[PDB]
Amino acid sequence: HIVLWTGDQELELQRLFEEFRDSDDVLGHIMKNITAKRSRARIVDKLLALGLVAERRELYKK
Repeated sequence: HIVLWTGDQELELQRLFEEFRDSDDVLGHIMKNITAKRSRARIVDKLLALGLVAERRELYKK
């Protein structure tokens, strides 16, 4: 794996998150669509660090 994000990798993460956030497996759809190898837990932490979600439970809303 890698653990840092280039500017373009961050923008890609955001586009995929925006698309898949209402699915039942947002992280799975993100991971299927990025080329870099990354762990699920690190991607979750990056979504939090960017403020795309404010806390973990927002990744799976009712």
